[PDB]
Amino acid sequence: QLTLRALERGDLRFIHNLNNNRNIMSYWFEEPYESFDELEELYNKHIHDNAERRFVVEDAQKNLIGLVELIEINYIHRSAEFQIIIAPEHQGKGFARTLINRALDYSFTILNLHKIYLHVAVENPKAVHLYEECGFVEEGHLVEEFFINGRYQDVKRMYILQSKYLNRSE
Amino acid sequence: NSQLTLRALERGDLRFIHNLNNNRNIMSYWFEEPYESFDELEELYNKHIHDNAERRFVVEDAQKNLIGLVELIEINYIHRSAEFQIIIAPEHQGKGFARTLINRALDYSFTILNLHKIYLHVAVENPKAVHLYEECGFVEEGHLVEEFFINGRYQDVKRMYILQSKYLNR
Amino acid sequence: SQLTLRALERGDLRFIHNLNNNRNIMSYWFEEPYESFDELEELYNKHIHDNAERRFVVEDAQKNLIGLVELIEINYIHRSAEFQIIIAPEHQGKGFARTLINRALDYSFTILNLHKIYLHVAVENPKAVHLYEECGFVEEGHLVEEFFINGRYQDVKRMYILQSKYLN
Amino acid sequence: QLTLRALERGDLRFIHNLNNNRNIMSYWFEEPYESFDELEELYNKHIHDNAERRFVVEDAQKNLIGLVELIEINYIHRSAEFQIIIAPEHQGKGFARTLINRALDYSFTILNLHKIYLHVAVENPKAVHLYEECGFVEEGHLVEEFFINGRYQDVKRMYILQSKYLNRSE
Amino acid sequence: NSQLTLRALERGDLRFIHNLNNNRNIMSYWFEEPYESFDELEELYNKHIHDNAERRFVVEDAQKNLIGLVELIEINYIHRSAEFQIIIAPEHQGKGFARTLINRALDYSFTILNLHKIYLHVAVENPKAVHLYEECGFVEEGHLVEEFFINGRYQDVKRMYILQSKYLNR
Amino acid sequence: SQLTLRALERGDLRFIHNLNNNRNIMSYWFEEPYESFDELEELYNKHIHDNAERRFVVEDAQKNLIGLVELIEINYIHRSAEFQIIIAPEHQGKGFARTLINRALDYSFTILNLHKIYLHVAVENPKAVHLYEECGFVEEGHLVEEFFINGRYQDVKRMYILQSKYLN
Amino acid sequence: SQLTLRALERGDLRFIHNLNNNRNIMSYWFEEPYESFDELEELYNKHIHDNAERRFVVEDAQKNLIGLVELIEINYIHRSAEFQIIIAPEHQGKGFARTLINRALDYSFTILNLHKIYLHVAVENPKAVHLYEECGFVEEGHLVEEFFINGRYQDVKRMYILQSKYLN
Amino acid sequence: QLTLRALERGDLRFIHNLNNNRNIMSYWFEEPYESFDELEELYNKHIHDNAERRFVVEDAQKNLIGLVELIEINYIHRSAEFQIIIAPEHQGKGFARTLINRALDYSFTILNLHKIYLHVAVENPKAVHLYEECGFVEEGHLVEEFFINGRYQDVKRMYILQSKYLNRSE
Amino acid sequence: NSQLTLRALERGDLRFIHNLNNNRNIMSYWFEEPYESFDELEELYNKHIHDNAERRFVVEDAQKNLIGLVELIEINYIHRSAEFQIIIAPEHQGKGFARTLINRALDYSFTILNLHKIYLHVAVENPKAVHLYEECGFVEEGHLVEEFFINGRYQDVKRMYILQSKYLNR
Amino acid sequence: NSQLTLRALERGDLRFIHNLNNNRNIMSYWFEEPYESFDELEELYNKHIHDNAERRFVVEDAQKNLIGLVELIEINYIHRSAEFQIIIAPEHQGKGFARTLINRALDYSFTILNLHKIYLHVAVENPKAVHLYEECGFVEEGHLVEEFFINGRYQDVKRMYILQSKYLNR
Amino acid sequence: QLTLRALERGDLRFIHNLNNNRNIMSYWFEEPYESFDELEELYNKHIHDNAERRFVVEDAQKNLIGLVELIEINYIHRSAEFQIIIAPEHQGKGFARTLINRALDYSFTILNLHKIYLHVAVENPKAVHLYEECGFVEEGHLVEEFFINGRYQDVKRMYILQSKYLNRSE
Amino acid sequence: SQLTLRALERGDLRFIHNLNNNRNIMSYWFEEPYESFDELEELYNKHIHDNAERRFVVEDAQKNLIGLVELIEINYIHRSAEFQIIIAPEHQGKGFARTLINRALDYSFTILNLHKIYLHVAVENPKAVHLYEECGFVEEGHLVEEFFINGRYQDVKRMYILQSKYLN
Repeated sequence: QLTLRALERGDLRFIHNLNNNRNIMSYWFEEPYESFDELEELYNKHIHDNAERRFVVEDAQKNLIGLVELIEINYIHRSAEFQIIIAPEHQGKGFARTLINRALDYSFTILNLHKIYLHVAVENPKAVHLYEECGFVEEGHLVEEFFINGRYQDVKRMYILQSKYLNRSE
Repeated sequence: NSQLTLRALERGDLRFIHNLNNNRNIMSYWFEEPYESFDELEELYNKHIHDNAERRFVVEDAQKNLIGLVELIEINYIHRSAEFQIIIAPEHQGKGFARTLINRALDYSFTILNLHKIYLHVAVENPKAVHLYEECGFVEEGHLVEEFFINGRYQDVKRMYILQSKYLNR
Repeated sequence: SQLTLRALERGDLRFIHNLNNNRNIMSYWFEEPYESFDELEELYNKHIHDNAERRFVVEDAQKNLIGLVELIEINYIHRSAEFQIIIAPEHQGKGFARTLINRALDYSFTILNLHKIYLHVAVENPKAVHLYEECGFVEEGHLVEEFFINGRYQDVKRMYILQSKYLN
Repeated sequence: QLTLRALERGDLRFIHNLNNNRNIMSYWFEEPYESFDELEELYNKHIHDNAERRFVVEDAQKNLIGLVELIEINYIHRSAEFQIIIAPEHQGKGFARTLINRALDYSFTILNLHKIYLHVAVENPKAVHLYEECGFVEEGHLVEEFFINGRYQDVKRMYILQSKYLNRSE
Repeated sequence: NSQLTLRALERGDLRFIHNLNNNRNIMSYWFEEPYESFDELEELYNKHIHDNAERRFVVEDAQKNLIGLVELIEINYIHRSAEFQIIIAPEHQGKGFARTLINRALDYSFTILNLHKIYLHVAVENPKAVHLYEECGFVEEGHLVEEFFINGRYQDVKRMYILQSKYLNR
Repeated sequence: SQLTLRALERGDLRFIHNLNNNRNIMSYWFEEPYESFDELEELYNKHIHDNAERRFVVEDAQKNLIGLVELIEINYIHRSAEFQIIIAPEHQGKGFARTLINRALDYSFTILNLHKIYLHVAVENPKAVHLYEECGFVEEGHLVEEFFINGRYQDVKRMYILQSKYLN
Repeated sequence: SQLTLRALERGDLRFIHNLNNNRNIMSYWFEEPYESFDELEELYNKHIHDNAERRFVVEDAQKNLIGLVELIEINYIHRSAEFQIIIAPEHQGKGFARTLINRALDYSFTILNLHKIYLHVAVENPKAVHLYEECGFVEEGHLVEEFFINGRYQDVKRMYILQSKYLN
Repeated sequence: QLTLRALERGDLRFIHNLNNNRNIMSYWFEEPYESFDELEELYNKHIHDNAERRFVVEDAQKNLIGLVELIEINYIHRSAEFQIIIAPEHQGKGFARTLINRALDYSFTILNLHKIYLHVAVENPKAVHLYEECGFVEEGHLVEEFFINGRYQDVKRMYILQSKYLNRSE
Repeated sequence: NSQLTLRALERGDLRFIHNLNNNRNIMSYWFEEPYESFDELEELYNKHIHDNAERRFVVEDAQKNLIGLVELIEINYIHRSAEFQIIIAPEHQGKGFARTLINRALDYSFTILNLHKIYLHVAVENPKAVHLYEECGFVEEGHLVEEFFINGRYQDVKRMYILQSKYLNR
Repeated sequence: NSQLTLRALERGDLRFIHNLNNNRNIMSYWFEEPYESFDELEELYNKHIHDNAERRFVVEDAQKNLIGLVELIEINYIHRSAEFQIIIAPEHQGKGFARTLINRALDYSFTILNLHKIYLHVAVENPKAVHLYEECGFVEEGHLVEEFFINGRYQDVKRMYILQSKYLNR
Repeated sequence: QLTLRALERGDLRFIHNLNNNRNIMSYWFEEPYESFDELEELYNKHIHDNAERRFVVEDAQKNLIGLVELIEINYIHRSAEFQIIIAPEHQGKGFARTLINRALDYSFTILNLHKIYLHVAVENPKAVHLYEECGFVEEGHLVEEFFINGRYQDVKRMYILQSKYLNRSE
Repeated sequence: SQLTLRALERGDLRFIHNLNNNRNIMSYWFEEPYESFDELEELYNKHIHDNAERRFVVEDAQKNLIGLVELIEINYIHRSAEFQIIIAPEHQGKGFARTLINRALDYSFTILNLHKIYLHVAVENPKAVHLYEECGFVEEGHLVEEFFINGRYQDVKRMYILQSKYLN
């Protein structure tokens, strides 16, 4: 029912709505302020940037569900950072797992990447637990890495390798 | 009330800004000349899209009525300071929104941008405003003599400041 | 009262264009009465950010465009500017000139903080001269054969008023 | 009833029609071929060119009657070339004289020019005669100056001075 | 018939040209590849707006139906020569317009542009066309061997010419 | 017959976009199935005048977009080009592939005057290989672990046909 | 005689720069005495083709740079221009001013075909005023508190001469 | 013996030396890091910027002594910020006073400014005292305004008016 | 003599041109203002590098001494006409080079550019020059009244012409 | 020793950087590919002149010998963090400069830029370096698994950090 | 002893000398006028133009002997125009034949062209004869194709095919 | 040992130019031997930041330029690149080819982390083919009439080696 597709210009109002939402951006450690012009101009600037892939998640009705991105793609080290957002209106519906899996499938069976990592707030243990269930393993506990909502917070860095993903049921 | 919200300034809000920027009574509070063509306004908006040294906000109520403006300018990333300025449109002055909005600006400055100090300038001839700022935590650090030419004469302004530690400590 | 001075905007350019191509009106400003809309618009674009001028349009209560007021050659050091005004032909004789000259001086002296405002007026327009004298302007020059207008060289008066005089 | 006004972008379809008419352009010794793009691009290029003035002739109904141009305006020598066209549909109505006079009035009472000259085909003696009646005097008979409709033709160069025009009835 | 007219190519005629330019049967007469996107067509039209070395015409009948094309290219202003090429759209071939249109091109070339020589190339394998050109005054000056690759093989073309003096002398 | 090959146009880009983001279809061309419309359009603009390629779309009698045919890496000296084709999923199995491969060869050999046309096809797609052999192509290479596709390196056949063979 | 007026050139800009940063000299032109060489040079580049001005340098017999003469705000319709001159401090008092003012008028009236030349001179410089009167200029204005100079507003005379008067 | 002159391109190596000196830049609350390219490119960018005047101080030998700048020149309010530096090699020679006076003379008798202000570290009381002796008066004590050498410091804002300066001995 | 040669103007010849262009006595013969900075000269040279409507020549003797200039301007490729203008430097006037150089210009115009008509303008007040042009084949076709303002008054000029057929026929 | 100094990278230092950047043994410490043409180096230097997110330093001794490099990168002005990286040229390794230089970088970061956190990455296979960083105050916060491909295999790195409060507190 | 090599920027003074020589350019039907700037600017413009190859001929001493060009290279028709020049100082030394052969060898064994053609003045029968001896055959006699030295002249078009060249001694 | 591979620099372009215009040398790369220095330099400028290639020059102990090694068409997903090499004519036969091919593979496999390196070699150059086989390359294609060289179409071998094989 859910599909990942490349981000398009017609999706920018949806992204704009998410990029200005303080609750949502706190999951990405980003400042929740971005005019449509800043957004669109940065989109235009990165059209041909091969170090990133930005996806939009749609359901059968073509409703915009969320965002999935692979960024800082390095083609010597074969690594990238994965990040995801599910719009407020669609959270708690169980979609996260399916989407994490789609992103790993893209990273490992299409982009031929070796390693995917992410960052998650230590204070968000249920997100940590979900990522662990999806195969990610903690490789770091970054101390006071990000200033979020009035104080410095710690985050976990978690990763998964291509060989582990491609072969786990073998 | 608490159904007031701060959000990033957008191009669709420029007619509202143009109307405030050409109002002699409103612009005197910012020590600015009340003349700005829409083209100057807009071209300056375009120029500063990616300028990280400022954050411009519009204030709306629950019905999406534009209430006023809030700006954090001269943001300095070594000294961690910025100047705060605010305008409440004529039709909304005196309703009790000022303190809420000052508090939202401080919240943004101190819990999101992680700044150390916020300062403002206010006419000595507006002692009710000086008073309100004091009750909101600001303290006079300067009485600038004949700093600005406004409505036919040189006027004095108070410079007032509040620190992050004071704001977050209660 | 209900006459208002406001910044010139792009939507007012058709009205400016009509005045700029009117020979009778441009004669008061010593200017050639020919200007395509493209020339007008392109110059307007060129000067959006030019701090040396302020162009205003005058509107009444019904938003009808009344005329035009401009402060040009604004000088940063000497604190002087030239003033010029046009009242659309249909709105003349209604006594608006005096109110508008006064608004321009108020803007110059209470907002831009200028020291001196001067203007040029044809010697052959003694009613305008008399009107400027009533508003506080004084002759400081009689410029001989300064401009070629309708076939001959003509004289103009230069007149001025200072901030100290106006603010009292 | 007739008026001269500056040429405008909205008049270009009318001009285009004249610039592609072989009968009409033969009076200006011009090739009757010009795409709308060439026309418009040259118009854009000369917007600020002070060496020319191009006028359109309208009647009370705002119908486009003809064209009048002053070109090669030289501000040391104080001279310019005058040329005129009356659309086919409006020829023989007696308008030519009034328009020649308006052009001289513009040249001599507005632009302060000293001399206006023109060129007319020797084989167009009725045009020569009209110009003479309007005060122009022959100062040259240019031999095989222009190739027109299959052969080289001679043209008269005719002129009038500012002093003669301004003072003739004095 | 004589109600056919030649006029400058305009942007609004480009869909008609695109249709001829992508027709294998039509483009073989000009020894050109029958592939041209509308964007290539149009961008090349834009590039050559001010190119004085060519004149492109469209042919219309009294009802404004587009009949074909006539081009004078490689116009050389020292040697006074140009190449003539023509296309009559499929639906209008065989109606007797060809001779009229050839004559109009020659008229333009010789009575307006004042050229000395017009030449063309025509497939040796189209002897009826060679014949028609001869009756219109053209004379063979070359038989170019395996000059063009067309429909799978190298073909020969005749080069034919006519001079201004011959055309204007009767 | 009523299938036609014609130059790719701007109005056909939504159809190309749909194929370019389809994983199943791009797998046949060894290409990543991700391309925003802006990237597609901007590249199209970039290559308008690039003589080294010819991109065609295939249409039926009703103007329905059938697929895509491309001749790329056209070389000026060696007179070679790579051929590639896609038939939209709904139009496959209708036997159009053979007609279209033939149109592409006709264009390459009777119009562009090329000497050699080659293509790449997955070794794991022996029906496509068989189809190319029937149209006159012959294997000249078996490229080992040439492309990473759906999680592993795969082999492809390189196949070619010459102008002399086709024109007889 | 052996004083010559010629077009300002790039190689003369160091000499102009020295005058432009001299407070005593720029006081005669009512101008701020601060101008980096880059500002000077960039403005010079900007105005290469500006027909509204003519800038000349004055040289003696030995090619020594004597001063500067300029005709500015040249108007196409009214046939007027403002004249201004500077004589380097070491070359003043040698009686060159009169010869040079005359060369400037000759250029204005016998070459540019202008109708009127005007200038501004400080009221507090009555020797310059007297010198201009001797060369045919006449006062047409006494401009009140026109320029801020060395700490206070000062008055200047506007003076003019016409082509008809000079050519007789 | 000392002279103020406009900053020139040939003075930039001297300025570069000062802009990278930690002791010197601490007096201006600036970060002591600036490549020659950043310096020169910013110089090029501000050549025509009328909101500043930058002077170099030379002695009779044309040795580079120091820097004096008037910045943030506002032409409605008629104010500017004054700042000065004396190269390490020339400090304690008594030059400061003469230069402060030259800068005020420029500001008040040439630029026609109404007010000149400055900032000085509270922890630099001997500089404060010098400025007071030269006529400046404290109008502010800015609390933790600048992060300097490991901590936030307070600075005095001090000013002098045109009327006081022009008339003091009258 | 016949060891004089005409060649294309080059950048290395610009100091020589600048010297003629700033000479009042030399420029009066071309009815041009004698003021041109080297930068205007050179930038105009740069602008017209590819301008096919003119041909500028310098004249040298056997020792490479620069003798003067010859220009063919306003070259029109339909009408086949151009204006000829010449300058012989002061030190070389009166030596008998003028006729040779006029003849070389005509040769270039008629045997190389294939023009039909060459014309020039010459001051009525220089009858010796008018005479020389007549002996070189030119014939008066116009006496332009008060055409140019030169040295304080409006002057008349003769317009003279010669045709290709006349020049090549002997 | 303490006669080592840190200063901004300049264009004249680029040959020195090019030599380090093309050294396989040196670049392995930064997990970077050891290939960079001088033109790539320089054009990237030009591009980042005004990039406030980095500070690049060269290290010199008293005689002006270039010792190595120190960089503070990914400077984030909300989170107050940056990555520290260092290179000591081959000829100077093992002399005891490393600790001094680490201390200078920390001093710059914490007493000038006012940052909150400095982190680095170091090869797990270089335990002597890990040890030295620990003695300089850094603490491991991550052990990144197969993070970088270096010399034929995927290697692990430690991520280590130090906070401003810890550094300034003694 | 002779070699063909690509034209280089250092060869342009040699080419300039030839392009301004009337005797030499008459062999190419070109106007003998070209400033160094026009030459160099056109060279810069065509650096990447694949439709031409321009060669310079050098001997063992690296003396510049002549020019050989292949132009209008068409890659569908596989044809090009060949043209050659031997400097005056090196004519009549027998080099022409060797160079014609080198050019054919390049065209047929390197560029893989099908046909090479040229143009030669009918009035230059010894050049015609040389080309015939080198294998070229007349395919056209173009009537009054070029205006050269005062009149229209005829030229031969001559060609040779790849198959004939590659196989003649087989 | 003392042969070294390093990034191509601007100062090495005269040496590249000499090889690029040598017919005998460019024949090994199937390239037209004509390239002005301006074309070479302008392309070099164009590709400064192109991540899809790495061009190296080979130097000996005395800094003498030995030859050239290039890795081109580097692909980000498939982890493949084409390898090509030239040894200056005076330095051939000294046995340097083997050492250099090995350096290129080391760079490709231990630094760029590529999976596959392939090359093309003329079938009519069996000594080069034998040399590549000795260095671990294996034929995966015999491309028929792929390139037009010295007057006729010629065949080339495509050969490859994988990272797993080289790293063992």
